[PDB]
Amino acid sequence: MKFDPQKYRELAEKDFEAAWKAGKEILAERSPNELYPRVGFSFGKEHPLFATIQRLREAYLSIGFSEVVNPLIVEDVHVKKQFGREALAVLDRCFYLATLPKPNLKPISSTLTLRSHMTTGWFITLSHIADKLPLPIKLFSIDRCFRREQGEDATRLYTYFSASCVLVDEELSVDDGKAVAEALLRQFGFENFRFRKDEKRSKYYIPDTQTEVFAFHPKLVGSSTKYSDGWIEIATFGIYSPTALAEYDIPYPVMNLGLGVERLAMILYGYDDVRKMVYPQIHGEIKLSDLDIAREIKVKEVPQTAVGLKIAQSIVETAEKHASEPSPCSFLAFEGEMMGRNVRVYVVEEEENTKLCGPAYANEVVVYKGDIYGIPKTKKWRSFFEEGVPTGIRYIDGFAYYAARKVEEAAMREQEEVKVKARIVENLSDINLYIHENVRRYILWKKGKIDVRGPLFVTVKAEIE
Amino acid sequence: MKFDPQKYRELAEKDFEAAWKAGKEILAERSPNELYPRVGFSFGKEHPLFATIQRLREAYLSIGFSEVVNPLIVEDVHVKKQFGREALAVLDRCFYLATLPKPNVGISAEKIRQIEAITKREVDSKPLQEIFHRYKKGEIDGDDLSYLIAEVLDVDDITAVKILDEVFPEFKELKPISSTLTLRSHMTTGWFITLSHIADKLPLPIKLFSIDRCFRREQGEDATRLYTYFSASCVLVDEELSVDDGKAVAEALLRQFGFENFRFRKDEKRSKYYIPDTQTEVFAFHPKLVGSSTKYSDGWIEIATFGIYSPTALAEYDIPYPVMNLGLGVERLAMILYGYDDVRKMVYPQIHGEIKLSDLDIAREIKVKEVPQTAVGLKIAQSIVETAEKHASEPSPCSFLAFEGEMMGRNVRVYVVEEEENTKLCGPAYANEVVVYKGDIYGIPKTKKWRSFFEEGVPTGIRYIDGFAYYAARKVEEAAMREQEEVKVKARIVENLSDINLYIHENVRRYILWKKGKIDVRGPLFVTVKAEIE
Amino acid sequence: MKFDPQKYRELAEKDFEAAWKAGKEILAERSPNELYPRVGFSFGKEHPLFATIQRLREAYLSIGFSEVVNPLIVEDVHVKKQFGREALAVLDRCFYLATLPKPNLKPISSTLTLRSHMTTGWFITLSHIADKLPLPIKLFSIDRCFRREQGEDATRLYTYFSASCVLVDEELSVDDGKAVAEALLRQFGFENFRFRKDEKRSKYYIPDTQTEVFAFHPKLVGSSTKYSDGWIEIATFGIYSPTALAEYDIPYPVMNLGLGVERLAMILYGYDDVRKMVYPQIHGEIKLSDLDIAREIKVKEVPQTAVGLKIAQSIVETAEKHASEPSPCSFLAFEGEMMGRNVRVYVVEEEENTKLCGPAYANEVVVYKGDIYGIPKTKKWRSFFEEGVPTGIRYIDGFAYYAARKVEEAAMREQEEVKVKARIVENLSDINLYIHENVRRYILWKKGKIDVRGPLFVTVKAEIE
RNA sequence: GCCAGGGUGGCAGAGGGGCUUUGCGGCGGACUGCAGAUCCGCUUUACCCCGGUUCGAAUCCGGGCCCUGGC
Repeated sequence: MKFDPQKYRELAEKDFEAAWKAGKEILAERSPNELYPRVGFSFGKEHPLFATIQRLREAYLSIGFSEVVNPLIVEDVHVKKQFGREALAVLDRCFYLATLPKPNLKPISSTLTLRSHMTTGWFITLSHIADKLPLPIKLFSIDRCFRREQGEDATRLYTYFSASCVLVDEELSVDDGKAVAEALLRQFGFENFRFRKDEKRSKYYIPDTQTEVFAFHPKLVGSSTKYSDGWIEIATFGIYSPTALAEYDIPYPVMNLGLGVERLAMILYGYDDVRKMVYPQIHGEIKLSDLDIAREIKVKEVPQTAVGLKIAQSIVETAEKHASEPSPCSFLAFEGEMMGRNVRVYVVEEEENTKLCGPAYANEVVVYKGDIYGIPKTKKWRSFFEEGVPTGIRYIDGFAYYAARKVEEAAMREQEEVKVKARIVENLSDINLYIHENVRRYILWKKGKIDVRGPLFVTVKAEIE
Repeated sequence: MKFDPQKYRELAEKDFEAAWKAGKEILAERSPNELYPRVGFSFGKEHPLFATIQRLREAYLSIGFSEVVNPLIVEDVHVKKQFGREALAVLDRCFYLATLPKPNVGISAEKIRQIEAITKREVDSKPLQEIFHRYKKGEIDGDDLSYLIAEVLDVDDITAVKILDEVFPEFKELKPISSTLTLRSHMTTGWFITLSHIADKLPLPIKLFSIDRCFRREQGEDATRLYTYFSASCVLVDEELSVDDGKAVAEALLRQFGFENFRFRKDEKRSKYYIPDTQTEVFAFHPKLVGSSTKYSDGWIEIATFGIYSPTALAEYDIPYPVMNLGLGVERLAMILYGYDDVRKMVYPQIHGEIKLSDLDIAREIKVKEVPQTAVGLKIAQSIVETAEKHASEPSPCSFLAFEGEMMGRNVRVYVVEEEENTKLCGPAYANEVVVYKGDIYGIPKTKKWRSFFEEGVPTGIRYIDGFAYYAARKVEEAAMREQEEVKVKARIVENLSDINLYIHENVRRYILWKKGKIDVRGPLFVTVKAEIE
Repeated sequence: MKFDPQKYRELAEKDFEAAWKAGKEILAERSPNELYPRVGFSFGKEHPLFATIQRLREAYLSIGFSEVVNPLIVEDVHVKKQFGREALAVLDRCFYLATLPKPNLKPISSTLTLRSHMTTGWFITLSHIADKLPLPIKLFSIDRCFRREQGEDATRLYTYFSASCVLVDEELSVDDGKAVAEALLRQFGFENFRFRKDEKRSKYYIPDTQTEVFAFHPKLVGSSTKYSDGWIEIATFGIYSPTALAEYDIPYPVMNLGLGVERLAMILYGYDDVRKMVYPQIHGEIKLSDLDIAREIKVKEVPQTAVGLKIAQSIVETAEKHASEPSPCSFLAFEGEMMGRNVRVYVVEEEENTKLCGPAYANEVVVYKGDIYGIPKTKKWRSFFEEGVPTGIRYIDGFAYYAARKVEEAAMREQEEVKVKARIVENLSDINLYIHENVRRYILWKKGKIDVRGPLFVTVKAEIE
């Protein structure tokens, strides 16, 4: 609450310590569902694929390449100009575009295709500048490509991102490609590199320049994979063939290096399955932290008056010191007024030979590894309390709040007495607690469990006058 | 090299394979020092501290706080308006700003000055008692290129610097004089000031942050603490606030840095600028810390602290609303994120001897000293290695024509030979390769004995004969200039890189020494090359 | 509200158009203060100084320099080692550190100082590596420095940021410094550069290498300053003198370039005064957009029942079609029930020879240039309505809501009739609208004005039974 | 912060009022040697800082730091 500086100013002139202690007066008195962890801030989380793409942009810029957007939709003649004879074979892996013929049904294929690698687009782009800009020209682009690889999914996806670059200069060799790979890859934590000639020898690359790049990453040593030794194939490059360059009037050699983004991201963020990584929602990988679930556990009925609160608070108070006493037995917890009349609240047990409260009255609700537990703070359960996240709500706590608001309803109901007792807890409900239907569906989906049980056996009585 | 597009188009349209194969002509033939890993690209690295700060900026922004710059230099009265009597304990941990006073070329040093022969060094000029009085008025540092360059003649500080020393030992006396100005020991000292100008003129709630420097002495040591540090701080101003707002903020912030669980305890200090019982310490759990050798084996560490400003203190600046303040020590977070155990090594690696090159870096630094300056010379070298590889077992004596051709318009024939008898053309270590492994440079042969090195280190791709061959070719190449006719160069026992025509820049050599690394490049090369140039 | 897919599924199988139109049923019915622009999202805004610092880090990394942290607190002997004789003069501009002597008051100066430029720290840092790392060594650091320049503030501040770098190599010249400046500055939009020898010729730089850099920025041409021609002094560099390098055992020349951050930021974000830029709160530069202020304008009393709303809504409805009718005159606006009994709401005027509503009943509240206006939608005021931000709340709108909640209070009060009328509007209050005390203090501070006036003259009567 | 043993050259490790180890390492040179060695020459006379004792202290005494077996 807002306060007056003068008061505290002079009030502190008289007695500092008193002024200081007086300060608690400005603090807000929070009710159940407004207490941590039930209250919190949220924020967006980025996706591993796009984070990686952004890291790659930075890395290329770090070594001098300028960004470009290459043609994505292209006439199949371009693949013909680039692969030569081997072109028919290549086009098999591509997708062609088809359009519905404007009915004055059946789509009609055109001669347009989606690029299968960035290269199809690089030649077009280079044709307009390779002879008009100072050398060397260093361009890069991280964008989508489409491929019909076998037409499966267990091995590959239809669309993927290629983090690609081209280097145009008068004198080039396979060494420029090795230098670029190391400089790019070192920025991602790779420490050692090995290169081997790629057996396929594609016709758009000068014979024997097509190289496969292997890099070593410590993060992968001891990995539950064949990448256990730390090495993995991560990119490929080659020097474009004059046969292809010539079909675009490019007169200089061109070093092209391409790296598959999905694989890098998997390594950086620890994924084993590409699809689980880029499409987690679609592949049931949703996930909430224990702290998240704990925040969703709320008190259903809460006292609506400042009086109600201090009542539930008192109910709890006396049960924390007389849950032992033999029954029958009775105690007065609260005495005062609300809504216009005084009231007396009693914590009791009518049954013979037993204790006031059940042995589980002090059990606390705590989340651990996706499960919700109702347990006692015993050495037996320590690990749950220290590594999970306790709600700070006990069995009585949840009940008292219900009790209070219940007499509070009697007061406004014109009654004069109310009976509210609790016996055996079987779920969150029995303890005046709930979670939104979506979180419940979540926990089932994740095959989690809710174990909130126990002998509460606690009764409260009150008489309003 | 460049090529002709039209030519390639027309040859490719008819005979594709021929054109494709011919493409190799446009590639560059690289000399030894132009080959990977000897050539490379570089890039700058980020310092862990500043990296963390930028991430913290992004994290505070993502949760709705706006950036601010708070006062850093402040009168110590603010620590008093904020702590009350406890202030003295605080100020004893702070630094005060002291400054140097101006010297007096009068009164103090003039009654006993004009009572003696002032200056002799002839520069005479009229009494600049004024141009020297203005020094008690308003001056600076570069003002020296004034009362000299445009006074008693003499451009710049040629005689300006020295005229001072041997004429007025008065400047050499000066001693700094403290003031009441202090350097904030935590962001809080400055938040109050900043908040006094807006807590009541901006829409509530007000969410501001600042990640900046603070200063705080500690036992006068470095291994016990640092004099300056960064605090990633924030303030929340609203009508209703409780410790829960501090918790919610700590979690929303820390969760973005990989922490997953939090615990809060009351701070025994119970500092006066905070409402009693609100000063909380925050402990967080981070995976990277579990199983760690550190004192945080279980993954828990105290990462921040927060509280709610005492209305007693808010009043001193006329702030009418409660405010929550959370501070995070940046250095510690950086250590966790980038894996460091010692603050000092983390932020001051260069000064604390923590410099490092990777094996790959060292390999790149191993170059070939002597290299043929001719395209034919390179061919000559290539052929030497070639014939040396073909007839390395031929019993002694023996001889082989390695290369026959023209160089400088003077026919040449180079031979690989072995004079001595009872041995072979090439020594046993002729095919040894130079490889960098765990900081050392080794001259070794590919033997099951050294798999580890060739597999986990970085091969330079250069062998004893390769290095020697380049040396030789350059030699004959030189003779072919001295108008010579017969050249002979030999290699016997190898002691170091030098004996292989290999070298490393002097800084790299020192790095290796400093890191207690070694260079073991030895072995029996015993290879000879003879040339006849006409 | 949550709905059932099956219903809409089959319901759409019967008649799509009907299903579609039925969709409006799931939308939320928003009450006054929950309507745009009264509801919104916020987000953090970064400060120009720190944004610039971050752009500078990127720019240095873009050209190959690695980040470093240099010593900030230093023994004054280092300035002595670096400036030689000219050192006494330099120390005058520095700050020394003093500590309170632990009383078993008066601070005692030590021999420690704060660096006045990054250079004081570079030498220390370079001493440990210039002879142990491959050349060239390219380091940079953007951090704080302290200076007692004249001891004023109208010209300079005590602390500032230096965006600095060093380049260590065997062969260097003043040309390396020019190359670095252009590469760094081009990334900030500067297009042309001129260099002139700095007259001061500091002793830590090789004589005649200390250079001043001038750069041209189009953003500054036509600027209300002498920077009108587009040029401005933006940085300085030089090659460290062997005299100084030698005191640290550094055997190679070193190119050092430093650029003052505050000036760059001012240019990038358009500021004329350094202090107004880095300390806007302290120099009264707080600022809220019109849209922000509009959002803070809320309806004080709002009908608490769905019935109350449709009532206020109806009051408004009939006044929009009978504000003309001559008075005395009366109309029935609503008839139905709430809280347990039927009610009839009347919009009327008892006075003779006049109109039902005042001529200002339809005036709208709109914010423009920091001022709040109550005006009619007339060609005369068009520019205000098209360039400012209207609240969407008119004079009647604000009143009706009050009327409604007022009968709503009579219903629960057991009454049977209520009189609520409005005459002359003099402020936001008279129209059932308010703004939080801090926004009001804001508007006064910014010397803004509130002009909400006019003849409302509208009366409402109702009788609950 | 309270008990105790101590702080030596690049690394290692003896010793103990002035002369004084030593080993590794390293650097320069020599060697008819076909494998990772041989011989000669080599330092910055090394023992934290402030006082005290003394003709003289690294070695004796007091204090300030720094490492360790301890609460």
